[PDB]
Amino acid sequence: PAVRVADLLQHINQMKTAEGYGFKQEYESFFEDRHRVKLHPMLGDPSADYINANYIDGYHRSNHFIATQGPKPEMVYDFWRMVWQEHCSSIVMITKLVEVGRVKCSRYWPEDSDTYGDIKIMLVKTETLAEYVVRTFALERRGYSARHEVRQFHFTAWPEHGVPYHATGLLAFIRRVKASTPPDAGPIVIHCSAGTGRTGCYIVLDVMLDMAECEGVVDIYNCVKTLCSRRVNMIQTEEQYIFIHDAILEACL
Ligand SMILES: [Cl-]
Ligand SMILES: [Cl-]
Repeated sequence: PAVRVADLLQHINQMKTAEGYGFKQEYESFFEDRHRVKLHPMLGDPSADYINANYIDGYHRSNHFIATQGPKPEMVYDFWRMVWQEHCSSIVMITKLVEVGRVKCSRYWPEDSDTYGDIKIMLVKTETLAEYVVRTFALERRGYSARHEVRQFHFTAWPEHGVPYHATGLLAFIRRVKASTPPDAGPIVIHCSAGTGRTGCYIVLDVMLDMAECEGVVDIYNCVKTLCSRRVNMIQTEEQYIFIHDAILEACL
């Protein structure tokens, strides 16, 4: 059952009583391909695999996100080919390339320009802020007459160990991506690193922010439950589950 925005602080405090039992029980309850993004296969190896990406519904439209991993080098062409096919104009990346000295994602975009398969990609602008970067790319594809423009919103401030201490920076980032992504747009391609749960947190916040604005209620439990069925994009810790509540609370002031 959904929680009225007016009752959300009460709800959170009740879920925190008895040493946080309510959050623990609800998070653990989540634990015990139709929505795959289709790409036409290309002349190559008949045995070649295809990029794994899944559609996720948003509050206002179906297939609002494509959730995927940061592409391995052998999947970088299929990644940009999917961006092209889907007319994606916003990518969300929620990891540094390197965190605590460990490679979390390989750079899949040019510093200047490069060609991947039949797609030429040029970096046309970088906007660097304290907690995120906006990179603007132009794509050209052999046989096609016009550029396709893509913005990558790269959040750099997520702690390696846990959730952000305050939600304020992430909420500003989400607000920026929403304001930059037309209703005209294709799906938002979103990735982090394998098994961090950050993509799932972002998606739930994106959807619940819209639901709070439009209905004055939030239904985080059923949103996350739906997210289990759709992908390996699953909230990885009880702390993340609580943080989703703390972040929506802040956005509702
Ligand atoms: Cl294609
Ligand atoms: Cl980085």
